Formats: sequence, structure tokens, C-alpha cells
Amino acid sequence: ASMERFLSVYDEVQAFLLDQLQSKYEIDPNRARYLRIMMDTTCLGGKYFRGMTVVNVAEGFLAVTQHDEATKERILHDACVGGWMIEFLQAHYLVEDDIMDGSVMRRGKPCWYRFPGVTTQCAINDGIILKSWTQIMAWHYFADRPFLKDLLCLFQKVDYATAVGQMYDVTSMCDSNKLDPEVAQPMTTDFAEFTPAIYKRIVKYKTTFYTYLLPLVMGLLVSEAAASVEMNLVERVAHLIGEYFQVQDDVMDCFTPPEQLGKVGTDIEDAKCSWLAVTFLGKANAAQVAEFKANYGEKDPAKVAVVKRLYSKANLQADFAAYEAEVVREVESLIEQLKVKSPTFAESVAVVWEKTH
Amino acid sequence: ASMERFLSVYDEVQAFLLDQLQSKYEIDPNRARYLRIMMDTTCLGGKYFRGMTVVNVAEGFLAVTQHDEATKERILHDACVGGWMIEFLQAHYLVEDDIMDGSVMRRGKPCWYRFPGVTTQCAINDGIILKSWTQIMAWHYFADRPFLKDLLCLFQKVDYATAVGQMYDVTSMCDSNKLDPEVAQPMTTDFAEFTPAIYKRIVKYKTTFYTYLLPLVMGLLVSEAAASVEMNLVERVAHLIGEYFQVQDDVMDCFTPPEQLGKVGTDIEDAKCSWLAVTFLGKANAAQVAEFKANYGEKDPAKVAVVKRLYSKANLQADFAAYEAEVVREVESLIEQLKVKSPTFAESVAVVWEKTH
Ligand SMILES: Cc1cccc(NCc2ccccc2)n1
Ligand SMILES: Cc1cccc(NCc2ccccc2)n1
Ligand SMILES: [Zn+2]
Ligand SMILES: [Zn+2]
Ligand SMILES: [Zn+2]
Ligand SMILES: [Zn+2]
Repeated sequence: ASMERFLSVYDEVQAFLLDQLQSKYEIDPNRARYLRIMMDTTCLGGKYFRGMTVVNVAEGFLAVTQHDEATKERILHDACVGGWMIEFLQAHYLVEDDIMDGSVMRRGKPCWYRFPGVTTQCAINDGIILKSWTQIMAWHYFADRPFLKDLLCLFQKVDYATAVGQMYDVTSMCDSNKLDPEVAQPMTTDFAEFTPAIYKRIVKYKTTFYTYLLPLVMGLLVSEAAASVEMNLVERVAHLIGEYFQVQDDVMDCFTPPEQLGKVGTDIEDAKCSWLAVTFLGKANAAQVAEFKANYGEKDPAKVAVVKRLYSKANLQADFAAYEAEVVREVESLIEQLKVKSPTFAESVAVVWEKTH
Repeated sequence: ASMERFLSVYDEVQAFLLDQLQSKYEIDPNRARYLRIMMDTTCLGGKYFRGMTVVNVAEGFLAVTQHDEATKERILHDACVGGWMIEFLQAHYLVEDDIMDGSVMRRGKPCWYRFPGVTTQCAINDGIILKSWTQIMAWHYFADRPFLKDLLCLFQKVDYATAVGQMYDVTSMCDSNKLDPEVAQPMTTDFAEFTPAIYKRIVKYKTTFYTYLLPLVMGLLVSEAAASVEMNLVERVAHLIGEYFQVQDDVMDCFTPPEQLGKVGTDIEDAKCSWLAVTFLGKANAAQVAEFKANYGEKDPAKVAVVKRLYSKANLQADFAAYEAEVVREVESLIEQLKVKSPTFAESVAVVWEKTH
């Protein structure tokens, strides 16, 4: 089974990386153990949606393509290594993001940097190692693969788009015209940049490229099946599902219980450009807008309670329903278009959509 | 002239990166301006020793190799782009290191993260962008180059070795047997791991690979001259000069005036495994060792003054002279061995040595 194969490949890749640190990088057992625990704590515990999407895309093509048994095993092995590259890429960004944001918890566990024997000094560098390991993996396992050049080039572009997205996100509550490394940044007072287009730009770069585009395209690359698809449709369907995934995360930050979310939501206190803030500003009257402005982006629990009350009264449950109906139409339309060149890939996209919905 | 060509290529690469963010990444002018200032502040102002070493290696081979004028211009252009990849790699590590260490100044200027409109939240991500740009550069300028695969593989290994070196450095004042993400780390009381071999391991990985090995080997790769050299001699001579460079930096941290160094030295307060600490422990009597242990690794200015007094009394100026004489012998021996296959490359190493000495 796919998940078992995927998890087995983690153990193999970890053993490879730690053995190489011992044989070629002069590491001692206690530092190898620290890095083993760092890898496990930062990479394991999720649903492995991203890595498993690579495997699932590859499995779809194996069911319709003629291959020797050893070739099927090799493609599935490459899809697992590729999937782990994405999981380690996410681990890098979550470690660095939690430090940047001074976050307390990540999926019911303390953030890595908060571990007593870690600290920010080590955690910033541990995050750097996590992304370096993605490349060590690719060069070792894919050294003689025809897709190596395309895989590394795609991975690099996605990594860069993600860092750009993080920049869009951390500066989302600043007035663009005031951005200056020499001047301390005040939070916006007009919220003029809390627009659907600006929200969509943050999400496309910060989340969509690494969460949806990269796993789908990597699955195609390891299967040598990129010519079987229209790349513009893959990008368009990735943009759409990715946006919907973030809208769900934004809604959950404010309304889902902390024990179910895995953290206490701080989007309101952090003055985040969330779907809730953008949608509320898109329908509120002048008095509700003024009340939002006097309470948004402050740690004060009573001020946070006014925002949570304004959202509940705004009936954003109805806007979400209308948004969801529109996404369903467009996702289904793109899935139909994907069937022209690849009914197999279209099914893998339908699975990805079902898992998000 | 080489330096002018190098600096001109910076302007061209910056224009390329910022234009691409506008054309393909949906950036707005104020964020493009922030990134332009970030690039300038973090990448410019040094001596460009690393980047210029690539150019100098390439220039050596151009004087002895038959090429059309356009090919000479292309090789020099590639050597400049390659040199900037190394300068941006260093910029990434200095930005992240200053955050990790809570440093105040870097070469007479405040550390990037301290800029009022930057903060740690942005600076950690800016550092990430600096290293992503190294790859954007390589894929754009070297897309059809025969050396692309070897250049990216080398660059990745060096980047990884550097992150491992940072791990060796930040944990250098911990007892290895006590390293544990679950337990807050006490500083060593025995200083048993302050040995020449352990010091050499920190320096080889944290500094030597990116400062000496990478610029020399990149100069060979852009010149298609790697087969003209014995790679083991290049690594050995890089290890030696790199170690000597760090010993100089360590001595300067304690004895050189802050205005000349470009910062107030904190190695003593930070309990760093410096050449001074290792050499002092290698010759001190039982009473001097006990006095060192009661004063090392504490912010207290009076305690720092005891360590500075112990070093001055230990006559470490004599150990440095004997160390320097030994390095001169071995560096000259390796330069002689390099003359067998490449007198041109041996001269480039002699220049690198002269610039360090
Ligand atoms: C593996 C694991 C999970 C949960 C907690 C834990 N260690 C205690 C801790 C770590 C960081 C901050 C607070 C408490 N370890
Ligand atoms: C470009 C440049 C150089 C020196 C100082 C400066 N800005 C003021 C500042 C920045 C950070 C910390 C303290 C003071 N800008
Ligand atoms: Zn964040
Ligand atoms: Zn969220
Ligand atoms: Zn440091
Ligand atoms: Zn130093």
C-alpha cells in the first residue's frame, strides 16, 4: 500500500542522510541523534497530503502504462523520494515561519524553536538544514534520472515563489507606500489593501505553489508524463483549489476550537489579511467598518471579541457558501478540460479536490 | 578591469531579478524597492574576495588558453555570475547568523535584522530569498552551459556543509554527551571539547568550504578546467588557508580595536571555541585553567577582562608565529604540487594565499 511504502522511504532517506553525515561530514553520534530527532519532530505527524499526492499521481499513471515490475517499483520509489522533498520543504517553511511569527503551537505540539534544548539560535539553522536535505535527496536518488534537470528547476521556482509569498504575507498589514527598511512599519489604518485580488496574490505564492502545484507536477515528472497534460490547466486548477484550502484555514483560525485546530488562532491579533477580514470589509456598513478598524490587530482579548462578534453578525457563513459553490463550478470545469489529454491525471485532481473539500 | 566587470554584473543581475519579480511574481514597486535595498545592504560593502576569486581563477586560464574574443567575454561573464552566487550565499548566512547570535554590528554597519523597517520577522525570510536568488541566477545565466549540473551539485554540497558547520559552531560550548532537544543546554564546565581537532572541524565546515573551496572550484568549472587539476590538492590547500583565515579572525575578535574590526568582539562572552581558547588551554598551568573556567562565557565585563589578561600573559603571540610558520610550509608545499598539472591554477592559489596572509 502507498502510505506504507511512503513511510518506509522516510526511514530509508533518514538512514541515508544520517549515515552520510557520519561518513562524509565528520558528525559525532550525539549531533546525529539531535538531527534525527529534529527531522522526526519537524517532518512527521501530519497527514502527508503533499508527499502522498506525488505518489497518487504516479499510481494513476502506473495503472494505465506498460512497464516491467522493477520499473513500476522504481517509479513508486522516486515518487516517494519526491514526495519527501516536498514534506521537508514544508518542514523548512513551518520551522522558519513559527520563529518569524513567534508562534506557540503547531498541530497540537510546541513549535520546534520552543523546545528547551533547541532555542531560536539552533532552530533557524535547523530549518536551513531541512531545506538542504531536499537537495541532498534529489542528487543522491535522482542522479541518473532523465527528469533531474526539470525536477530541480521546478522545485527551485516553487521554493522561491513560497519565500516571495511569505514576504507578501508578513507585509500584508502594512501600507505598501510606506514600506521602507529605514522606517518602523505602522499597521494600516485604512485597510485599503484588504482586497480579494491582494488576498489571492498572498495565497497563490505563500501556499498554492508548494501545496498543490509542486506535488501534481512532481508526480507527472517522476512518471515521465508531463507531455500528457496541458501545464496551464494544471497551474489554473492548482490556483483554484489552493485558494479554497486557505479560505478554509482562515475561517477555522477564528471559529474552530483550539483543540481541533491544533493551536490558538491569532489572525485577528496579528492583523492578518484573512478571507474573513476581506469578506467582512466587502459587505459591512460604515459603522461596522469603523468598529472593525478600532479593534483589529491588537492583542487585547476584549478587542479580539468585538471582531469575532462583527464576523458572526455579518453572516459570513452565507458568503462562504456562495464562494464554495463558485469554486466547485470552476474546479469541475478544469477537471473536464484535463480529461481531453489525460483522464488518469483528471482523476488524481478530483481526488486532491475531494481531500480538500 | 576585473572588479569593474564584476560590479557591472551585480547591477545586471539585480535588474534581472527585480524585473522577473515584476513580470512573473506579481510584485508591486514598493516591495521591489524593499528587496533592492535588502540586496544592496546585505550583498555590498565587502572586499568581494570570494566572488573575485572565481573571476581571478578564470582570468588565469584565459591568459593561457586559445579562445575567440566572444568566448573570453562569455567565460568572464559566467565567472562574475558564479562569483555573485557565492557572495549571495555568504549574504544568506551572515543575515541568518546575525539573527541567531543576536549580533549588533557587521563590518561597521548595524545587522540587517536591526533595521527599523525590517525586524527579525522579515529578516529571516529576506535571508531565505538571498539564497533562493543564487539558484535563480544559475538557472537563468547557465541554462545551456555544460557545467550547470556540476556547478549546482558542488554549490549544494558546499551550502549543506556550511549549515552543518553552523550547527558545529552554535553547539561548540555544549558537552556533546548532553545534547538533547528536550533539555536546556548548560555551557561546558570541563572545556574537554576545546581541542585542535574539534576547532579544525568547526572551521572546515563553517568557513572553509564556502570561502575557499567553492570560489576555486567554481573558477575551474566556468573555465571547463577541472580536469587540469588534482581535486584532492584543491581541497587540501583550501582546508589549510581557510583554517589560517579563521585563526586570524579569532585573534582579531579579542585584540583588534572595534573600529578596525567593524564590531565589538563577543567570542569570550559567547563561550566560543576560538583558537585563543584552544591554544591557551593547550599551554596553561592548573591555576590559569581554573581562572579561565571561572570567567569564560559570561557577559560580565570584569570577567571578560580576566580572560583577555590570561591570553596576554600566556604569550599566544609566540604560538601564532609558530602556527603561521607551519601553515606557510604546508601551503607552499601544496602550491608546488599544484604546479605539476597546472602552473596557472597554482598562481591563482598563491594570490589567494597572499590576500589571506
Ligand atoms: C515531543 C514533544 C511533544 C510535546 C512536548 C515536548 N516537550 C516539552 C516542551 C517543549 C517545548 C515547549 C514546551 C514544552 N516534546
Ligand atoms: C544604510 C544604513 C547604515 C547605517 C545605519 C542605518 N540606519 C539606522 C539604523 C539601522 C539599524 C539599527 C540602528 C540604526 N542605515
Ligand atoms: Zn507566518
Ligand atoms: Zn492560518
Ligand atoms: Zn554565528
Ligand atoms: Zn569571529
